[PDB]
Amino acid sequence: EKVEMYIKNLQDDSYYVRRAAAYALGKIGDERAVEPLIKALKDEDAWVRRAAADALGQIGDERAVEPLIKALKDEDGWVRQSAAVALGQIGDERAVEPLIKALKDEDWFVRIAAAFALGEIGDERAVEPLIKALKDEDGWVRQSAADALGEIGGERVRAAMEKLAETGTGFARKVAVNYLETHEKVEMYIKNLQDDSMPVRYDAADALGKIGDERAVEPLIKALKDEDPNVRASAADALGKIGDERAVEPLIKALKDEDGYVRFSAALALGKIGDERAVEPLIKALKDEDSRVRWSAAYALGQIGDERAVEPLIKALKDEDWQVRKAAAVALGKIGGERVRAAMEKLAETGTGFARKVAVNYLETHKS
Ligand code: NA
Repeated sequence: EKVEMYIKNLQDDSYYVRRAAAYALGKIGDERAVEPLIKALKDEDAWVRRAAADALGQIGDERAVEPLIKALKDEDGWVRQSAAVALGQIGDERAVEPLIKALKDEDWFVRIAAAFALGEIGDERAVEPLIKALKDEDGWVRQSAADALGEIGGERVRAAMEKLAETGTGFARKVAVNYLETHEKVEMYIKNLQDDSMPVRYDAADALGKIGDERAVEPLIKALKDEDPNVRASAADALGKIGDERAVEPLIKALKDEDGYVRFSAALALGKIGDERAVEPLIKALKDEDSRVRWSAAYALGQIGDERAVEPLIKALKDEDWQVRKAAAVALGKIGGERVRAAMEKLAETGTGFARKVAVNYLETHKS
């Protein structure tokens, strides 16, 4: 209930309250705040855009990716840097080619952020550009590419480190020689899913989801029954990104978890998967104790597009929570059947307040 003031305060005329919203959404915000924070990225204030990138990466939702890739071409250097670090933290491979370009950014601190990003994604296409980055004019940029080659650490790395220790000059040489003096991936993380330490399990689920390999499905389904709810919810998100339809049934079981964040993550995942069998259980999740879960239920039913949620969403237009209503209105928009039209005209004439207001609007939008 702190979140919704900030979400609304994201479109406020004042540029001082936009900043405090974005700032706070960086600390508190969750998946509900990405579509708004994605819009915040188009602001006039560079502080609002920056803080919005900062938060999108902290939230870590894949929808922020094509937007943050455009924010990499922002006029403000510190907004470019935020966009780079955020793509870093989301771990989506589509950022790699444009993060490589940012590796030659006019500003030193942007190059550092691009190097770090490329390190954290661990895609191998960055190894050569990263190796070329060791000869950058700025020592700190060179140092950041060193650390990013370390993070990736493939055989492509060791290959380039050998060639450099054999042949290179200056810092690049120093780095390669030290590399030698001190010294596939999916399978390591699947094993880490079964680790005793909780952070190792969590990070494993995080990792497998970003990687997106279908190997990880059956082990992540198992992590849905994890001791710890943070791990439980990470494995659900990861299953959502992977998109493998084998998680559908065990995800429907996560819709009845003790933890609200696991339930929330399970529903968002089922909408991404888009399988019809989530419709019934998601409909029953629009009546949840938790206003986040009720939101995710509407959103996912939006993604799925099945007409059996029309009236449960109409009902959801009168939810106590503001943005659950907003989500249900969006969802009826996506579905958009001949059914939805007829429901909306009834609601135009007989509705009250918010539900009436969006029933009127829907009808205005769908005319030509
Ligand atoms: Na900022």
